[PDB]
Amino acid sequence: IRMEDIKKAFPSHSESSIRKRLKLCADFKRTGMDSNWWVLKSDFRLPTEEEIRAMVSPEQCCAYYSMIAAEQRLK
DNA sequence: GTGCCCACAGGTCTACCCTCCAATCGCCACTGAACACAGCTGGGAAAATGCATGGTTTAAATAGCCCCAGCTGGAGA
Repeated sequence: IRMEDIKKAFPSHSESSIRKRLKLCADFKRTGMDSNWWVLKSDFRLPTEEEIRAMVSPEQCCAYYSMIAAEQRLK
């Protein structure tokens, strides 16, 4: 993957925060091939679709959106 | 060898838990009040005792009256 795809999706995320999830599972290849890409580690098993669905629920996303909208209105 | 990133450590702030203090309620102990029972006093009722005007016998000074009772004369056998 590329880092600025994630920086386009989450632009409020700073340094450490946005790349602490790239710290694990990914490694910054910059030499020869795959240069300036974050390749997936060969020992890392990418989680299946049901595990990724079990990570975050849509209702948690709605609760987070309610929190940040109320944060804006109060601010 | 200078900008810039990630990781680890430290500090601060928030949350939860435990401890202490205060307040309230309940129970027990003591005090006060009320009710009930007993005793003493006072009043009323009943019973018992102390009554009073009649009588009484003792004459006698009288006198009318009245039953009876002798009793003696008269009559009959």
